Amino acid sequence: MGKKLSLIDFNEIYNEENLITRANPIENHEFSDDGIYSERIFGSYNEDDDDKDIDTIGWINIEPYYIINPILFTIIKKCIPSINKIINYQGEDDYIGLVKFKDNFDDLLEKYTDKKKYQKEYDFLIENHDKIFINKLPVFSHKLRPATLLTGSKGKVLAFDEINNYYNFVIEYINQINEGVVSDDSIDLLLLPLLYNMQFYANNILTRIISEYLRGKKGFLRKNIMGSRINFSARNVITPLIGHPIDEVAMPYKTFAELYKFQLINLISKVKGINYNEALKFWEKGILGFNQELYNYMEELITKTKGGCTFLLNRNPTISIGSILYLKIGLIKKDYKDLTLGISNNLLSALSGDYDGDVLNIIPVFDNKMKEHFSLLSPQNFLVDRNNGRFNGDFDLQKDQILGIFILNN
Amino acid sequence: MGKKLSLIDFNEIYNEENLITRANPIENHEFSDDGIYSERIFGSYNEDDDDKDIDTIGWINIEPYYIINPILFTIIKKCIPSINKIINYQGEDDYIGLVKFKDNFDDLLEKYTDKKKYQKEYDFLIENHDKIFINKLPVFSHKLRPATLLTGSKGKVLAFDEINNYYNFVIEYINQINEGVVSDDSIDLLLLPLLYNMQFYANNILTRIISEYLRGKKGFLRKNIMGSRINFSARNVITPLIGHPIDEVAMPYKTFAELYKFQLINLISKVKGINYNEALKFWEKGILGFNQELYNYMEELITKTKGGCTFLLNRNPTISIGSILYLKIGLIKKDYKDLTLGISNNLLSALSGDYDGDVLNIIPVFDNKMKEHFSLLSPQNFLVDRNNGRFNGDFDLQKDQILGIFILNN
Repeated sequence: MGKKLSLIDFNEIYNEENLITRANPIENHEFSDDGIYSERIFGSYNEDDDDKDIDTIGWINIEPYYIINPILFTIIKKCIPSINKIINYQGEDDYIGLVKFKDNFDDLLEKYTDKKKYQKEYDFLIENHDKIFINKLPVFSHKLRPATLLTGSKGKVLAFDEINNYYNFVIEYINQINEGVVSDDSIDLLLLPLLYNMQFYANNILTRIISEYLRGKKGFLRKNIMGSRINFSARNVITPLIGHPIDEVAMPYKTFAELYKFQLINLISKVKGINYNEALKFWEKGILGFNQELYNYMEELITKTKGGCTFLLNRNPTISIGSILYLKIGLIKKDYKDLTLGISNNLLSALSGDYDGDVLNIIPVFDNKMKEHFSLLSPQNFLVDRNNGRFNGDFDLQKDQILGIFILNN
Repeated sequence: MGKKLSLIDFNEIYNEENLITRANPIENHEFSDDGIYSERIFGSYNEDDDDKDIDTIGWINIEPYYIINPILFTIIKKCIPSINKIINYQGEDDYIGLVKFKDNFDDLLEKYTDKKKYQKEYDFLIENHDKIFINKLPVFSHKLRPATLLTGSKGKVLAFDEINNYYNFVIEYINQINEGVVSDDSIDLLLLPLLYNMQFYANNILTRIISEYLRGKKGFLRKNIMGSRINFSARNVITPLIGHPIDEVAMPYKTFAELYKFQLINLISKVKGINYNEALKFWEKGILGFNQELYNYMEELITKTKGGCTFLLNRNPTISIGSILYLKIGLIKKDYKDLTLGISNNLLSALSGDYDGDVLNIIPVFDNKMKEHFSLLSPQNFLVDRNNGRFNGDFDLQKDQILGIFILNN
């Protein structure tokens, strides 16, 4: 909640064009162009025609009246504990009201504060005095806050989150206040409570957005920091491979098909002169069982692609150099049942994994530029131990390999 | 907030006759008979036809769905921390739903308990199983929640308590769920959001009742304990009176007129055979300045009244026996400017007051029964010291009087 960050002066950024001064949720059986769910300023389902993003932000005007800034409310509350009582209208001045509070705020801040307890807050109030009172409160895009239509016994009804209720309530309260000319002549003293409710609703709007961050905005973003879910990824068991170079590997039929699907569909469309959807039908048929034709397209990709077909192999935990390795797909297996990645025994020591049923993550790299940059993680570059500069025994001959050379030479 | 008192089963008290199912306060330009602001069920103070006191309470039916008891929510929350999460849909049973929570409450309560901390709360929940779930919500009389009449340009202004805005909102949510009989086709239950917000709204309504108790409801009762504001009361400065008995005192013209205003008008109406409104006009003229005629009626009243014309004189602090004394109105002063009570010097010592310009409180007693009962506080009854049974020196001769008797005898 409480964060130290730059504040924004709403009045400068406020745009009169996207101003919601109409509180009506619907107008004459239609979504109001001036309503909260406005296609003109916020956008609609046809968002490509609109060219208006989620960033589109609506505005509401409280002029000629000012409210306490919702973000700055808590610090004022700590400085002035009686803020909740004082704002309501029912020392020298007590419980004067919101409009009266504005006129005497500077004196009141000195009047009811403990300097030692809240000096930093008081200094902040002096620093950002101009931003204490707000004339316009922003409303975020209706695309973020959906209103799903439902059928009702009396009539079709729109279900929507409470945030929309908070916004429309605020606009409803303000709309009547500005209209009255001869009503207001002496009513102005009981008009103040109406403004008070608006301030509380805006505070809940601020609190709800804080909860919105918890509900898959900040939680999802920090979950992404916890674990970014990458497409074009795979998990596979490792099996020993013999007779092929160390960097090259053998990949199962199913593994290659999914990761290089779009590359595979490109070739089938070009070779057979078919639509992309029709090419997908060929790929779907191949997924079910081994067919030589799709294997031929897969074999051509590994054979003829520039830089080869390469990927990154990581064994978690990724705590050591060589945990993630840049490798090449030498062969594609012709057994549908075989679902094990074939790796050289020399790679195993660097990865620190075992052929005990452990699974390694496969992340293919496509761009030739990206392929080159990740080639610094290749096994060939890791033949040199980085601390010593000597050859790394991790990539040296292992148990079975050493014995054969020993019998040969010794 | 830490209060223990008997709970109420709303179904037992539920009355279909006093049922508020209409959220619209006004119907066809008149107060709705079924509305929240209903003259039909609550009444109108002006017309005698209402015959209904504030004790009248309206009723609402929430069936076929139940809400958590508003008073017991905090007690349930301490036992079950997930109550807030569970009721809404977004541990193992996190966010199951209100209806699912209602069915599985016994399982959830056993699941979420503190063995040492919340054993007392758990036992209370066992005691009040029947009162946990609420099917009927009470609505208090519209007479208590005033609507101040004001003119508005858009429309005539309807004034409402902060709670009153919530009341019309609460009724709307349930109204829609019941209208549909077969409409939902079991495909999508959106009733939970409507019920969910309602629980908080009723809870805030309950908190408002706590604030309403703070707003001069129970506090005014405490104001009576702190100081009951007694009408038919007076305050006057004390000046010595000589030549009259200890029990008798001299009362100013204005003091007697106001205190005995209703007694005096009865005599004036009878003697002149005039209406009480016309008799009041004469009383107003006499109060403005001294007139012999009103003094004569007052003089007759003090002479001929049954039990005499008597009052209670208290000097605060009323911490001693004799601080409040039952006294008699012997004479009425004929000087309008003279506003000093004439008391015997012997009374002063018991009262503990002095003739220094301090004021003593006058509480007149009217009923003959009360006069006898309060006569136990008379000076003659207190001539006997209750501690010893001896004569009370407070009522004896004082400094100036002792000197004369001493010169006489010694």
